[PDB]
Amino acid sequence: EWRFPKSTCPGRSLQKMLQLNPHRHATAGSQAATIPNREPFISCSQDECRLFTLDHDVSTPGAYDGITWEDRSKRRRLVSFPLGSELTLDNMKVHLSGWSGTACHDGKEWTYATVNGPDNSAVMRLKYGDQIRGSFPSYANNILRTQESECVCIDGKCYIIVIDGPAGGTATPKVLVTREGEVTSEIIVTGRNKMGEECSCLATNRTWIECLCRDNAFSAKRPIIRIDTVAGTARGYLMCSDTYLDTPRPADGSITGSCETDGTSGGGGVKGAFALSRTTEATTERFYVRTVSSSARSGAVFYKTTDDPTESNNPLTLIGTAVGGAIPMWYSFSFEIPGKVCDQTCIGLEMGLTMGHQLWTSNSVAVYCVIGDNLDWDSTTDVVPADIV
Amino acid sequence: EWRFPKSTCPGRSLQKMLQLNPHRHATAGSQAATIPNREPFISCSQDECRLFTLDHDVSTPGAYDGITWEDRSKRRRLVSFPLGSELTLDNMKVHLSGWSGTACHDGKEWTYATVNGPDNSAVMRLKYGDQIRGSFPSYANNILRTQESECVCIDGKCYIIVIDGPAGGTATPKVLVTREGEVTSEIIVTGRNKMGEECSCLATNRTWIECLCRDNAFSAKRPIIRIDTVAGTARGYLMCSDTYLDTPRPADGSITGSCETDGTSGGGGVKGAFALSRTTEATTERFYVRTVSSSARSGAVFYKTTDDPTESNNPLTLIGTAVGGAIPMWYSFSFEIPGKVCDQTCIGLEMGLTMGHQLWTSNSVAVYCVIGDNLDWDSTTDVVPADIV
Amino acid sequence: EWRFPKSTCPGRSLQKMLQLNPHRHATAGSQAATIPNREPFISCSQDECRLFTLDHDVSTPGAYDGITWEDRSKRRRLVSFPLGSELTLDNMKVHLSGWSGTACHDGKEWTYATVNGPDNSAVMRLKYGDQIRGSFPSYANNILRTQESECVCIDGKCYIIVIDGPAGGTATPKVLVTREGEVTSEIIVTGRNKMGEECSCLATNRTWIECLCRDNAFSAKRPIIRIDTVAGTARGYLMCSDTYLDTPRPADGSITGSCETDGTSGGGGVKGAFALSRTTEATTERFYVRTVSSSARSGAVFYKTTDDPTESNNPLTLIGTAVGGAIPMWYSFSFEIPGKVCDQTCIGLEMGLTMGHQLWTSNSVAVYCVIGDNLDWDSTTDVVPADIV
Amino acid sequence: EWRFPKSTCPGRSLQKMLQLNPHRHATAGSQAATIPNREPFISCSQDECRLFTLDHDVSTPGAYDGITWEDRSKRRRLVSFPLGSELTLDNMKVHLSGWSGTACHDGKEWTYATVNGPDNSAVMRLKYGDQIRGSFPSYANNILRTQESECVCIDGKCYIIVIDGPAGGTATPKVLVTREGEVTSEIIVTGRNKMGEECSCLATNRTWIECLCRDNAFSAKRPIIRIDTVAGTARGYLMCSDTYLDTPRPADGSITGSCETDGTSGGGGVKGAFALSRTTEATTERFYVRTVSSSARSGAVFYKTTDDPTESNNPLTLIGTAVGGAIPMWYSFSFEIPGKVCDQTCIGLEMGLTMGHQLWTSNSVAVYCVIGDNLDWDSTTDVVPADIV
Ligand SMILES: CC(=O)N[C@H]1[C@H]([C@H](O)[C@H](O)CO)OC(C(=O)O)=C[C@@H]1NC(=N)N
Ligand SMILES: CC(=O)N[C@H]1[C@H]([C@H](O)[C@H](O)CO)OC(C(=O)O)=C[C@@H]1NC(=N)N
Ligand SMILES: CC(=O)N[C@H]1[C@H]([C@H](O)[C@H](O)CO)OC(C(=O)O)=C[C@@H]1NC(=N)N
Ligand SMILES: CC(=O)N[C@H]1[C@H]([C@H](O)[C@H](O)CO)OC(C(=O)O)=C[C@@H]1NC(=N)N
Ligand SMILES: *[C@@H]1O[C@H](CO)[C@@H](O)[C@H](O)[C@H]1NC(C)=O
Ligand SMILES: *[C@@H]1O[C@H](CO)[C@@H](O)[C@H](O)[C@H]1NC(C)=O
Ligand SMILES: *[C@@H]1O[C@H](CO)[C@@H](O)[C@H](O)[C@H]1NC(C)=O
Ligand SMILES: *[C@@H]1O[C@H](CO)[C@@H](O)[C@H](O)[C@H]1NC(C)=O
Ligand SMILES: [Ca+2]
Ligand SMILES: [Ca+2]
Ligand SMILES: [Ca+2]
Ligand SMILES: [Ca+2]
Repeated sequence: EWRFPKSTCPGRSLQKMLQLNPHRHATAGSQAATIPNREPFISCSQDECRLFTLDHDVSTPGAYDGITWEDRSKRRRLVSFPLGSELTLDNMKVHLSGWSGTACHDGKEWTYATVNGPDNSAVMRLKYGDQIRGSFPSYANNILRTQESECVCIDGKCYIIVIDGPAGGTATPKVLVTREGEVTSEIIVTGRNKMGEECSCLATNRTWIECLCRDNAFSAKRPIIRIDTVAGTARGYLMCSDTYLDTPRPADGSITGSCETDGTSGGGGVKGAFALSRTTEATTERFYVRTVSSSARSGAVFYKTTDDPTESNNPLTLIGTAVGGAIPMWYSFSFEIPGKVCDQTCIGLEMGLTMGHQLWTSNSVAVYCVIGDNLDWDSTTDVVPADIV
Repeated sequence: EWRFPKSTCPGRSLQKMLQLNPHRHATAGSQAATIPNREPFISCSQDECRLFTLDHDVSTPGAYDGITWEDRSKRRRLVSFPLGSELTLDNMKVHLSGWSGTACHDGKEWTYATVNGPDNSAVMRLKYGDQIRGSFPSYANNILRTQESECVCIDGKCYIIVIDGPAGGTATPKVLVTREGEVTSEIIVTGRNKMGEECSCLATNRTWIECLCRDNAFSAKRPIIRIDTVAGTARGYLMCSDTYLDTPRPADGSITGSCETDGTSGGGGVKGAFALSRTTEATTERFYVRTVSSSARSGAVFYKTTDDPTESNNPLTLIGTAVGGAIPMWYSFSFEIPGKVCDQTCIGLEMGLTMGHQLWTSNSVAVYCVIGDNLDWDSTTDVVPADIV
Repeated sequence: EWRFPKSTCPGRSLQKMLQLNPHRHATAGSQAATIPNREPFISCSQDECRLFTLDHDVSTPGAYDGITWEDRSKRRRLVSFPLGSELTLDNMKVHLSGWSGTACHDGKEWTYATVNGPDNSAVMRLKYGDQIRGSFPSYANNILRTQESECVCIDGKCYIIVIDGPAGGTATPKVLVTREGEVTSEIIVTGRNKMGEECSCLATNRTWIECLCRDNAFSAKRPIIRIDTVAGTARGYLMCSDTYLDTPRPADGSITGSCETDGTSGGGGVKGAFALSRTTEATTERFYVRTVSSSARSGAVFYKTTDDPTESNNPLTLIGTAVGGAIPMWYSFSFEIPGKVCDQTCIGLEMGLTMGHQLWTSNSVAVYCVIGDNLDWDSTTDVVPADIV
Repeated sequence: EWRFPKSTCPGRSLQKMLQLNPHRHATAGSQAATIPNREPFISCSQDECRLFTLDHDVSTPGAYDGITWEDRSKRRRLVSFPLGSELTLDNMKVHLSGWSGTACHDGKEWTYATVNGPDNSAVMRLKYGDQIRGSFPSYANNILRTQESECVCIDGKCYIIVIDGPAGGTATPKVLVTREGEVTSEIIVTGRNKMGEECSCLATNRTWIECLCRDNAFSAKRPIIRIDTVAGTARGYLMCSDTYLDTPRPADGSITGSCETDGTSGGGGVKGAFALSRTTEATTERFYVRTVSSSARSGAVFYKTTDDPTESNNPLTLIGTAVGGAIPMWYSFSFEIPGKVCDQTCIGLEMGLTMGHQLWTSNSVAVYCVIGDNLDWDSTTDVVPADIV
């Protein structure tokens, strides 16, 4: 009936699943209406996985596709594609207008959520199946926004992290608890709770959820939020590892002080992601990604650890380079593929494609999952934005 | 088994669901065969919602798409798209030839209905699943025509409003009662019954239906038709509110006389729409739309009331502007999304796009549903018809 | 379980269902890969109807589409589209290579059949679901060929009419009886059996089938074949009505002699069609089509009769003109839409489109079904082949 | 429940099913995004058959499609199409990145497998439904590679042949045994086991599998591998027939020595295929293909035999020419269509299309299945690569 976390399929590394690269098909002579997009993620039911993303109400090639750099507009929508369908106009399914999104399947129906509206009075609407069942208005009136990756559903309840407030200062996250799309509860995040954008969330055992977030203002360490679904509580932490996962970031281990010390830099950031191995009682291994560059959104390197990331300052263990340092790599996202016997967690990579500042912008999506013993291959796009018609 | 009205999901305002905007993809360089269309509406089964519309047997760009301004021809068909699919040639499904349409799902099968034929001897055909099960010929031999929005099915019977007669004079509506597409009964509309085109209809409780119509000849007040499905009767009224909902219209409250007094103007009009909150016994709130302009089809403003619209001349309560006054806005339509626990009513807006008189004509469709506490955002198209190839 | 004929939904005329017109989308500026085709027909399961046709392994516009006039080649295939999908490359489903075809659903699985091979040694292959279960080689080694419309399945057995032999002389038809695609029996057609191409077949009651065919060599009267599925016998007749249904044809009633007298002309012909009303015991009304012109394939006129067409020379009763005489109209085909409570028979019209002799050739398909009391409207294409890119 | 081999539908020859030819639609004026590809094959579940192939992350026409000659890159993916859908961008479904592939359905879920990674450290990943359940790293670190045709699933276990090692020397094949995508066992191939690439495999009775392979280094005779699924053993043989099936090859019967003697030539080769008739206990007839030319990959000729191909040096019996000798014909592949009453085996032909060395490269796929008594027709492409835009 209801979705719930199982023990994960055994795996000791990350290996490539597939890649979607729609703008390979937007060159001279081509015959495709491709969908430029940003903030992609993947979410799955027991029947099918789907690639979700935020579009701009336009295809490429096309005269209007110059707006695709914008973060927020009346044009953007949360859309999705069956996973493995290329990202073309006829394959696209529109779910909700809005410019920040999340989605997750509870075992019976999809929940889709987007934020729509002006910056100072936006509203999250939650769609359950075909009906808008939930509505959650901005509480700090400064760009209400959510995960840009899948939410987590356990035992008929879904858990969504939202944040509202300045990009350059304190902004308090909230855990929304939904039931058939209705917001039935808000959970206050205690502990280290002054930031936490764009969380990538995965269940760590049968009843707990762990989210890896972005602190855009205070620290190059990523915030971590843990949710106890039985107690209905949430606590924020700062990831303690010397291997800082945000971009931009200082040299590894150079932040002086306790685990929860911000550091002197910390402005700016990017959505990050992780994967894991777990039994029904505990997570036994974690897998992390960060950029190759400590200053630009370029490259992707995988790491792993068997320590608790909220307690240990130990450096992470290098897995290898999944995207070379010369290749733009922007957001990454966590997701889980449910199975009848075991679950599997994965990391998707937003390989960015752009003609430049305030010009055409989109991506290619590469997917790696927890399986095997060594990284198999790195990913490239072989798309030159200059070649896009 | 059979569809029947449930209590609606709680909601105190209208908030945006999604928007379809196919002709964003018909610009120079684009690679899409988009479907120009008019009189769109949405109807849902428990499985899926669908966007229905009347096409012209052509795509845009294309050499033949200059006929898309015509109301009636041998080219038009009732077609549909899964809701959320963009309106392209490969996504389209053709149901019936004809130039006035409606459709509704009874819980087991779709009923589709169109009027086909010459102006003076048209015929409504009703398709149930894959078979044409019903046929209803013109009774006044002057453009038989129907709702251009979904019909209402209760307990295995579907209710369709048709009208026949002059656009500028008395034309008597009829309620057709269908069972598996067969017209089993005609219900005579008593009361105020001299006009009533293009009705948008919703169940007001377990057994009654209310339709909001267009009087093209006599009044800027909209006619309202109520159907008692148990008694098998229908009665027409004139909406009494000072906030007149048709276009063109005089200043609010300036019509002198009783609730049912026409007023001195009243020629012309446009299809209108409403939404509601209801329990199984009674409607508890109504939501209305009208244009911003009192003379042109431009803009869309939402209103609400807890009064009976056939009894109260009280002004409606402003919700806010859903489409700015500088933006063409033509038809609007009511529809209902059925759910397993509650139903939800919505209003769709036909945001018109045209190069001018007897030139290319189509639209974008924005959808708002009853949910939340304040209007979230207004809608735009950002399509300039001059840019369409 | 198994498909079997029910009493037909009540109806006293033919009225338009829909029309497919893919080459409206093949004009300058258009963005569609349309499928040029000939010999279309429709066949239905209880789930969906499908438009079948014979393609040429090409789309229009395209450099190779000049071969679309050919009757037989290694390029042609039996393909199909969900009924209501427009005839584009991405909507097409390929079933079998070959240049003469038929298909019918027995209640459990589709049977598809085509003839493939050279003129002097062609082979019919029969596909049941996904497997080729049947094979029937040419028996006269002179263009084995079949109905170009749906076969008829009763009680798990399907009935297919095939013919082999000269187009200008005696060619003996055979009734093939199939079970899960395997040819289990050949039925010898007795009586008037020297011709009978391209039969359109419908059940006339619970256990009998009637086929309306084309005599390409001897007569402007159409041959009729009746099959008794219980006895497993078939007998050929000549339609006796003064209203001769083939093209070309002499003036009505001018053939002198008995019902089975050929007449002095009779060379050439075209596939024809009929529809009917029936109970479980007997057919009570028949509906026929023929061209407007007695010499060219142009126009379509509907007729009806309550007489036995193998016994009565009475003229048929005019219903009206479904396609005007200035409009090319080639093949027509019979088909039946099964229902849970009643069945419905229909006639489809191949409205031909061509640039001329040995040039680009395709069609538009208009569908009329037995319902109502008067013909609703005639059909046009509004496609000028000169405009096709 | 689980898939297992049944007796095959009776048939004594090979006859054409269908052909897919997407690049007929890539000519001047055409409107299709076609998918250039190589190493196609077909695999079926009880619900549907699917055409699998290895793409290049590009469509034709398009600026990037010049890489389509490459064997291995970071661009290639195992993709599939419902069998009968033409090979266009919107019809394509991406399963796994990689440049050597196989897939097979066990009765419950699809298993997909590809090899990804650099030549010296590639990794096979196995996807079961939506999850990557298996991982198998290169064991000789010299281009791990697999069948390029469907694997065989019996009683919940699937059997995949892999090889690793030099293309010009000894390379040891391994039989991988999978259960829900997990590699549970490796079976050592005994006997003649120094080569065996690109095996086409079919069950020969209820419990045994026979694979027809390519020896790229030692012999023009094809290796044959038999798997006993009950004992869990595999043994390699050399096909003994004087009618040598590989290309290039010496004159028939001119290899001097025993059945297992290599011969003095033997360098180079091509993937080959066979089909069969079987009961639940034994194979009763085998059908083989080879090229017309003994030196180039051109043409296709069918043969048959009732002898054991590992024991008899008897020449095979000619069936006839399926593709004329002037037409390029590259890989061929075995596959089986499961049925409820009987199974059917088939051979697909990769009819190659290329502009030349290190230029655009793709194919057309023709399918022949075991049915009937004589070959019905040969196949052509009528695609001139010079005409491709
Ligand atoms: C709601 C919103 O606009 N979110 C922004 C996000 C945001 O600016 C930062 O996290 C600071 O708050 O940054 C960026 C980014 O690329 O850094 C993309 C996101 N765009 C979208 N999700 N449409
Ligand atoms: C059957 C028919 O032609 N209905 C007309 C409708 C009609 O003219 C008026 O209501 C007056 O009767 O007006 C208009 C309109 O835009 O005002 C569109 C509709 N077009 C279509 N439904 N095709
Ligand atoms: C097998 C075959 O070629 N059948 C022909 C058919 C035939 O020539 C006549 O009936 C005389 O035998 O005529 C014509 C026609 O338009 O008259 C189309 C059919 N074309 C196809 N079914 N491909
Ligand atoms: C893994 C790999 O590259 N396999 C090659 C294959 C291989 O080179 C030979 O068998 C020698 O080992 O040959 C060829 C070929 O056309 O001969 C295509 C295959 N290409 C692909 N399967 N992508
Ligand atoms: C999951 O982990 C948390 C934190 O360690 C623990 O409190 C909880 O009991 C665990 N749940 C189960 C079902 O073991
Ligand atoms: C619905 O409302 C009508 C009008 O007020 C009323 O007559 C009828 O009884 C109501 N139906 C139910 C089931 O309460
Ligand atoms: C169908 O009609 C035929 C011919 O009139 C007749 O012989 C047969 O009995 C009828 N079948 C049934 C079931 O009535
Ligand atoms: C299948 O054939 C093999 C080899 O001849 C034989 O050993 C085995 O017993 C056969 N299986 C069955 C089920 O007959
Ligand atoms: Ca930061
Ligand atoms: Ca009015
Ligand atoms: Ca004739
Ligand atoms: Ca060799």
